[PDB]
Amino acid sequence: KTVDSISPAGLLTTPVLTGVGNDNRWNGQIVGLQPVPGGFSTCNRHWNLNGSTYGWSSPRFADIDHRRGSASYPGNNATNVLQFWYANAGSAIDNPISQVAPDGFPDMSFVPFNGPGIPAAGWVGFGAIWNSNSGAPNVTTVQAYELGFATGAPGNLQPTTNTSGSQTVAKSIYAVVTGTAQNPAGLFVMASGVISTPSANAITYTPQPDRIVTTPGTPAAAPVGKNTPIMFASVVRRTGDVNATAGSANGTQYGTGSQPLPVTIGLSLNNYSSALMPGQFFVWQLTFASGFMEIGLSVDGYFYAGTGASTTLIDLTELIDVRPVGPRPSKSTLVFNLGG
Amino acid sequence: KTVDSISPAGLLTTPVLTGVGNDNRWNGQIVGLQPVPGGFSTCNRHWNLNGSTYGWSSPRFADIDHRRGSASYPGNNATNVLQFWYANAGSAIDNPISQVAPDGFPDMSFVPFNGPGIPAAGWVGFGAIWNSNSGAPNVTTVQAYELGFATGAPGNLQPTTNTSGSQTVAKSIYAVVTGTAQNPAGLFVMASGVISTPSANAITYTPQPDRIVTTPGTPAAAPVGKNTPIMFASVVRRTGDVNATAGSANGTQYGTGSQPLPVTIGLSLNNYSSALMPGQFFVWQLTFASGFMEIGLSVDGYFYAGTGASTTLIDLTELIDVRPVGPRPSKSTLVFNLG
Repeated sequence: KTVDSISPAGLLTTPVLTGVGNDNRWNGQIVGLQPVPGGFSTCNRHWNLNGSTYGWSSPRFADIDHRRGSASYPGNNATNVLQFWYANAGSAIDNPISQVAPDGFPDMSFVPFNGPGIPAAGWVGFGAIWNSNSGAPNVTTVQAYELGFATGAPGNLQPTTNTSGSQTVAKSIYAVVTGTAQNPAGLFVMASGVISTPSANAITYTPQPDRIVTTPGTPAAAPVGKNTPIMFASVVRRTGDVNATAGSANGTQYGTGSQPLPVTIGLSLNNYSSALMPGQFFVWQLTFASGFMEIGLSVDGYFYAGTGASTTLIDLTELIDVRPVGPRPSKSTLVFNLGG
Repeated sequence: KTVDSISPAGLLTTPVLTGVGNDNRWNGQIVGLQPVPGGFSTCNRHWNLNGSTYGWSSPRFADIDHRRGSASYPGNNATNVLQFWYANAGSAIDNPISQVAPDGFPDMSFVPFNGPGIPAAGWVGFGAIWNSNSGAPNVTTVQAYELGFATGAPGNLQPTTNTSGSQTVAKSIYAVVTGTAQNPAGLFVMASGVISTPSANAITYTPQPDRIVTTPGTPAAAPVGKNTPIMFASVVRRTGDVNATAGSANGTQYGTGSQPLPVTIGLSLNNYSSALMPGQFFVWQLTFASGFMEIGLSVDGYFYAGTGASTTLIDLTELIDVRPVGPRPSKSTLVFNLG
């Protein structure tokens, strides 16, 4: 009957920002929005307004499991080494969405480090290596592993930007008493991750806009007018300091994803090809305790705020309620009557 | 709309059963419902019709962290041992809900084991040890640890049924070449969990109703008439076999939880004290490809189905849509028209 479509209004409600709500990279609670000027690209769990995506990783933090790929360890002695596993891009047969990666693989560029030094930034997760042919894993290798994308493995390792021509790498950061080198081998890494750090302090918000890998054919965020794109922050645990409660003893680490997961779940099923007229964005109205803000949502899944050329984190501590408004064009500047 | 709170027909819709929507113990898709004859009692992430919880563990799979608790190891040599951590039930000062357990600690009674033989079922997790006083975690000890509740540690370790008068315990299932013995020590365990199985063929759904720990003062699910309580299964990986896929090469392990997590997320905020008159349940109508089954939701937060005295797992593969019905009393028997 009549308009047999759904407006994109009820998926982003009041308790998505001051309560429950998680990111696309870690399953961390959203405490901030931080703008970036210049743009960024994310395509992992980023769903556009149609029923499609450009990437792997169905919206769920379950598991990373890969079966075929080569393993190695350096040194002539098979005692207290760093296990290094590699596969090429396009060998993931088990993933029904995209062949370029196993489901849940982090889309960051590998940093080249060697020796006993803990690497700065990155993506580490707890996991183990398992043999093929009705797999039972080896007992004497369970460790934290840093995964990512490289070129020229296992020799001169360089970070990669584009997924085409790249190869997925997985190097342990801690010592392990056994190292295998069998050609059929795989990984089993939990989906939720932490950030590896040399000492405490606070590196930067991770990722930076330039380190994020993109597949070919990805839509990029661009600042239109005085509006600029935002990125959702979450307080995540680190390896240099396990007790990273949001209090004293330096600023806690912030990890940033692209869009809220509730939005990814509620967008995946429905088609919104006519629900928002291109050239505009759908705008919500956040009301704090001492101000208010307008937040937009385009045809590509990106979120906009009219901060301009500022890189300051905006805290949803005093946020109370949101409210739908409708479509509004991109030439109109979203308001920035904040508490300051 | 400020008073006279709404009926809960919106928290359970059609994509919960055949799409997104996870469990309470594990983060997996709900592949079926299984009826337990006799009843059960889960009080970890359980919220009633009135908004209240009787227990710890806020509804989010984050991580498990503690600061106070002692670590020890057997053997005269500090090489290839099994670490042994314990703390008493009540030292969770940082927990703002209740003191009796740290946040995210599973409600599994401890299965006592000794030696290279891995235990039968349980809750293991990839984790590490860490020391207090601005201390980072130790590099050389990261392993899979099984967690639980014991009595009489570190001597004769016994499984525990009641949460009161107990102590939380954690020990490694594999070998690690180092052990620490400081009095202040703590865990860091990922919140997602798996089940350690020795031979791993068909086995048994975990946890059983005789293995779930309970806080004192819990409400207990009872079969009223022909309606039995049900409990939602999911596919969970095992330590013996990484490929725990729903296909060929052996039947799968079904990990079971009390109520779905979108239901707990939508019901941890709203209050439904006047929405449903007690003594009845809010019944829906699931429509499969060849039949229909009615599922009721009581005031305790439990789910009821009229399957009878059967332990057959009902597969949600052909389920299409869910239409709400509303309030219906406990004397009425739910239908079980199945193909």
